[PDB]
Order: sequence, then C-alpha cells, then structure tokens
Amino acid sequence: LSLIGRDTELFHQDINANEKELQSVVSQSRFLVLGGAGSIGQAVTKEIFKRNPQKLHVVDISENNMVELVRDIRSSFGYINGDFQTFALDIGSIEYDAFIKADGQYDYVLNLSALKHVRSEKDPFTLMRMIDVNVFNTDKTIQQSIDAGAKKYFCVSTDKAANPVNMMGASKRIMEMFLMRKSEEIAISTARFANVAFSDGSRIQKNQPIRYFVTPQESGELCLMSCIFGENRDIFFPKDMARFDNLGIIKNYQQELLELFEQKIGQMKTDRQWTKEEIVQLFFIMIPDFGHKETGKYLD
Amino acid sequence: SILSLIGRDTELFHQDINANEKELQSVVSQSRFLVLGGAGSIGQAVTKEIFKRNPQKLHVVDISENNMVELVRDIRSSFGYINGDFQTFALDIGSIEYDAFIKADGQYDYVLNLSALKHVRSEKDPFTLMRMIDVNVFNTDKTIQQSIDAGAKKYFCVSTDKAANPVNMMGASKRIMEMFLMRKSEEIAISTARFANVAFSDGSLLHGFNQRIQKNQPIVAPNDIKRYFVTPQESGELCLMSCIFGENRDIFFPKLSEALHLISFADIAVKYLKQLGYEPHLCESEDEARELAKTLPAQGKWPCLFTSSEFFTDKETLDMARFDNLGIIKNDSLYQQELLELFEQKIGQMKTDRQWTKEEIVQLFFIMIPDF
Ligand SMILES: NC(=O)c1ccc[n+]([C@@H]2O[C@H](COP(=O)([O-])OP(=O)(O)OC[C@H]3O[C@@H](n4cnc5c(N)ncnc54)[C@H](O)[C@@H]3O)[C@@H](O)[C@H]2O)c1
Ligand SMILES: NC(=O)c1ccc[n+]([C@@H]2O[C@H](COP(=O)([O-])OP(=O)(O)OC[C@H]3O[C@@H](n4cnc5c(N)ncnc54)[C@H](O)[C@@H]3O)[C@@H](O)[C@H]2O)c1
Ligand code: NA
Ligand code: NA
Ligand code: NA
Repeated sequence: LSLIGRDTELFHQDINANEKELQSVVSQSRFLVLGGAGSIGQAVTKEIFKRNPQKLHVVDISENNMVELVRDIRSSFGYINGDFQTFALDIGSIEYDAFIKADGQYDYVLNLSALKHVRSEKDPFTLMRMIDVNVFNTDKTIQQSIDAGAKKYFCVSTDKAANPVNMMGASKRIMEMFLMRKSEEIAISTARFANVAFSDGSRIQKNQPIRYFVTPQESGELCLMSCIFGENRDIFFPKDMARFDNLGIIKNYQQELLELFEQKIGQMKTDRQWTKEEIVQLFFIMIPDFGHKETGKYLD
Repeated sequence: SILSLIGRDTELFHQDINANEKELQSVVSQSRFLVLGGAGSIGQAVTKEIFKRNPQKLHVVDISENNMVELVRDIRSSFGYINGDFQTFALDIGSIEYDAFIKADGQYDYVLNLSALKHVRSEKDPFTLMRMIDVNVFNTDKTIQQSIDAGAKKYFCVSTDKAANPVNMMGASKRIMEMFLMRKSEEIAISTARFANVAFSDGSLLHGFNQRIQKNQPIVAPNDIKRYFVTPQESGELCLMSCIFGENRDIFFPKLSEALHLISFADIAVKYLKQLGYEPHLCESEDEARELAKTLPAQGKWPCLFTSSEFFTDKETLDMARFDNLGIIKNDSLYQQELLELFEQKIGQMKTDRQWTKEEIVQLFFIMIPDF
C-alpha cells in the first residue's frame, strides 16, 4: 500500500458512506466465492469475512493456497459465528456439481476463478482449458445460481473497454456474451480493473536477481461493492459517475454465435483433437475486430 | 541455508549422487520425461534435477499456471536453456484436455507423478474427499495405463509416508492407490519413494512461517511434534534416483544417518527467526499475539505461540547394500482383482447418483482395508 507508494485508500469515501449497509447486508447474507484462494479472491473473501457473514463458502482448485487463505484469516481476524467453510474443488467437476446439488443456497455468488497467463495460450490443450475455466464454468455456475434463486452473480469483466489482443481477453469477451444471455434471468455485475500489486503470478527466498497499482484489499472491496450494490449489467471500475465518489459504473449478444461456439468446441472435444489455429479461427468469428496477429510467431 | 535451519550442514545423498552422476547424465541426455504435478514442491525439485542434466525431452504438467511460471523463472536463472524439448502445460490430469494431450503425443520413457491432494483436512467433506480419491487413485491408475499404451519404460510415483497402517483417509487413499499400482506393475516397471518432511514444501507449516513473516503475523508451531526434515533438492534427488535406478516395486527412502536429527516445529521457527534477525517472544494467547505482532517486529522481536496437545517396519524386505545413503524396500504388497473392481464400481455409482455421503466412502474404505 505504502509499498506501492500511496497515502490513502482509493475507496476511502465510498465504503465509508455505505459501511453500515455493507455491514448490514453481509450480516444477513449467504456468500459463495469461487476462485477464493486466488489473489483477488482471497481479498474479496477477507472483506466478506471481516463483516460477519451469515454464510461464506470458498471454493478453489488450489488445495495449498486455500490452506494459506485460512491461516491468513485466522491470524488476521480469528473466528466468525456464521458458517464459514472451504472446499478445494474444481468448479467444472462432478464433485462440485454434487456440492451444489447438496446445498447450493446462496444470495451472492462471486466468481474470481480464471486462467490468466500468456503461458496458458501457447498450446491448444491449455487454451482449451482456459476456455473451460473462463467461459463454460462461468456459464454453468450462473445457471446453478439462477436455479438456486441467488439474487446476484459477480464476475470479473475484461480488463479493457476495447478489443482483445490475446486469447485470454478474447475468452473474457466471449464469456461476456454468455453472461448477457444469462442476465435475462439474474442480476449480473462485473468489475473491470488493472494491476493489483503482488497478485499471484505477477527470488529473494532463492537468492536470485530481480504504471498505476491498486492493493489487494481495494480489489476485494470493489468486487464486494459491485456484488451488493451493482444493478443488472453494471460494470464497476476504479476512478454513471454520480452514484459514487471513487467508483464508476458502465451501464451495459447473438444466440446463434453462442450456439456455434458450443457446437464447434463441443465437436473438437468429441474428436479428442484440435489445433490452436482451429480455436483462433473460431475466435475471429466470435469477435469481429479481434486484433490478434501472427507476430508472436516470430518471437522466440 | 535451509540445511542450517534443519540442524545439518551437509547434503544427504552426496555420495550416491556423485557415484552415479555420469550414468545419470548419460540416461537423462537420451531420455524423454513427463512430470505430472511438476509445479508442486517435490515436482519442481525433480524437474530441476532432470533439467540440469540436459534431457532430450521434458514435459511438465500441473494445474497451477502461477507456480509453473515460478518453476520456469527459477529454471531460467539457475540453468538457462537446453536444446531439447522442454515445455510446460497447465492441465488437470483428470480432464479431456489432458487426454487429448496424451493422444496427440504421450511418447515418454519416464513418467513421474508428483501430483496429489495431500492435506489431511481434505477429509472434511465428502466432495473434497471424492476429489482426493480421483486425484490420488484414479488419475494415477489412468496415467499408468496411458504410459503402458505408449511403451514408457518406467512410471514413478510416491508411496505412503509410513509403512504402518493408515490412520486417516489420506493415508488410506495412498494405500488404496498402492493396490492399483501393484496391479499395474504386472505390466510396467513402477518404483516409488517414501519421504521425510520436505522443508518449506508448499502448504507445510514451515511454508506457513514465510507467509506469517511476510504478513506481519504471529508464528504458530507445535513444540511437542518432532520430525525429520530434508531439503527440496534432496527430495528431487531421491525421486530421480528411484526413477532411473529403481527396479519394479522398489520404494527408495533416506537412510537415517547420524546427521539427521528429529527437530520440533517450534525449534525450527526459533532458528528461522534468528536467521532473519528476530528474537522470539513467547506469547501465551492468540489474542495477545495478534496485538503484539503490530509493534514487536519493529523492535526486532517476533511473537510466537508454541502449542502442545519409521520408513520401514520389521517385516519388510530391505536392500541396504546397493546404496550408501539410500535404502530400498522391496515392496511385496498384494491386490485382489475383486476389491479393485468393487472400488471402481461403487465409486462410479456414487458419481452417477450425483450424491454420496462421507460415511459411504469410509464404509467402502473399511472393505478395501479391513484393519483401518
Ligand atoms: N491481479 C490483477 O492485477 C488483475 C488485473 C486484471 C484482471 N485480473 C483478473 O481477476 C481475476 C483473478 O485474477 P487473480 O490475480 O486473482 O488470478 P489468480 O490466479 O491469482 O486466482 C485465480 C484463482 O482461480 C482458481 N481456479 C482456476 N481454475 C479453477 C477451477 N476450475 N475451480 C476452482 N478454482 C479455480 C485458481 O486456483 C486461482 O486461485 C482473473 O480473471 C484476472 O484475469 C486480475
Ligand atoms: N511435502 C512433503 O513433505 C511430503 C512428505 C511426504 C510425502 N509427500 C508426498 O509427495 C507428493 C507431493 O508432495 P508436494 O509437497 O510436492 O505436494 P504439493 O501440494 O506441493 O504439489 C502437488 C502438485 O500436484 C498438482 N496437482 C494436483 N492435482 C492435479 C491435477 N489433477 N492435475 C495436475 N496437477 C495436479 C498441484 O497443483 C501441485 O502442484 C504428495 O503425494 C505428498 O503426499 C510429500
Ligand atoms: Na532413447
Ligand atoms: Na502423435
Ligand atoms: Na515410441
């Protein structure tokens, strides 16, 4: 916070003016946080936890990082009287589906799960996984939230207003299209942001050599602010410019493109083979001005 | 530095490694390797052991894209680059994606599986427990079958931490895995390792000490639990030795040398705080500790809360002659076809029903392992 060089909170004024309702609403509410052991997900979870939630379940595929989340929560805040549980699960698995079928009762579902790295686009196999995790897992969990009568689904929008340049952004833009179809049935709000300092994946232990930033805690409050107070299709961002002081709001598909997407990806999976180029060609149909190029190819 | 923390000053396998270095280098340079769970704590270590000996082919697979980035950065600064086929893939071994990766390629000489769910608490609920069964039993059995299908010469994976009966579902899962492994070992050479505590491995109490220090939080550690500790590199060296030199069914493990001492977790914390330039302050309360953590680190003290509450049995066939530093158990565990089929049938049906209870799994585990 001072490590990135700043005096104060970005949202000093905004959470202040709403703290009591934030407190109020969290007290009487039930929360499912997907990807909750990730860098943004740990901060969102910690923001829900310190406000005394009635129910807070955290799901994340990383068994190790979840353990740390918990350790961190115990030291920071101690213990809470609501029902706080954690589950080291893959959101796309039968185990997660069983989890939901056995309970599934939440008011707010927040999804900070993702594959986000450029490594992950280099090969058709991880690229397919990125699609599963960023697009289809998001679509399925929104459906599950709808079927449970959740009030609100939060997720993290693309990082940029404009056109994706890589496969990760493209996957986020495609995810958004599936969101738009779902927003006919449940309120959906997103957060658009950039550069949470010290995020996972962003040397001294191993004696090896070694812009604007926001803190992890600031990223958790925004997601929370959008979750609780965001209207359907709202995208909250860090600064409708009149509702809040440091928070902005972007007020925000083709059925046949979505169908074509599910069909093509579906067939590739059935065939049990596909090339990166197949997927890239499909993306270009999905996103018209997709400014992906073959200049990466010439980079070693 | 890790060594000095675990009350030792010299590597464990310096003699066995040095004695076999030339042959290690010959083998690695003409062989293809697949490391599953290779972004994990032992995974990375064995991946580095392979990489530095200039392998023909080395493919790393793990669900953590973040820890993979760390593995590659570490490899780049430690060793640089090789001519051979080094690639990483952030894939879940249970997935269509991973199966399509194997169908397209799968051509490896040596397949190493350091993937797992390992936290005892992953027993809490029936959903995490089912995942642990999928990751520790079924993924292992499948990747072995995929290795037989591609003509791999050797599959390596981890053994149960102890020779004694399991006491929790974790150990039972690894014990059930071993039954599946024994069946597969009638078709391909399989060898394993049994490890001491690997110092600072991800998710461990020790790894926790780093986090606590980084987050200005109290250190918490049992003062009444002692363990043997090894370094990450030592874990990696043991994997590679069992991999390259293990015979079908050999369990490699570190001999208790005169250097290896039992040390308590509290004792490691104190050593570790002093190496960081801090003096431990013994607190007698969580609440106290939390408050003292805000101001004490400034004045070079750290609040501490110190709490309290065999690699081989005697009927195991050993080879203690082959290596100086490494012991070999000649595993002769058995399986019954019918109990393996039962387990696959009953687990498959729980998955079909989309519902199951913890106690249903426990009951199946009692049939699989009667003395559990
Ligand atoms: N950190 C930043 O500065 C930043 C900036 C812009 C956008 N974002 C976006 O915010 C989101 C989170 O970013 P992050 O920095 O927190 O990423 P992260 O890697 O730190 O956390 C992602 C989490 O998702 C989990 N996950 C992946 N697949 C899963 C699955 N199948 N089931 C359950 N969990 C799964 C991972 O274990 C990880 O904990 C991402 O979409 C990222 O693109 C982050
Ligand atoms: N660390 C120790 O002290 C220790 C001691 C004795 C035995 N062991 C055993 O050694 C093995 C590894 O220990 P570790 O300390 O390196 O654990 P670890 O948690 O650091 O690493 C396990 C790795 O497996 C990966 N993984 C899990 N599921 C996967 C999947 N479905 N697909 C792809 N990757 C997957 C994880 O992301 C992780 O990188 C485990 O069986 C453990 O029980 C460890
Ligand atoms: Na060869
Ligand atoms: Na092929
Ligand atoms: Na071949």
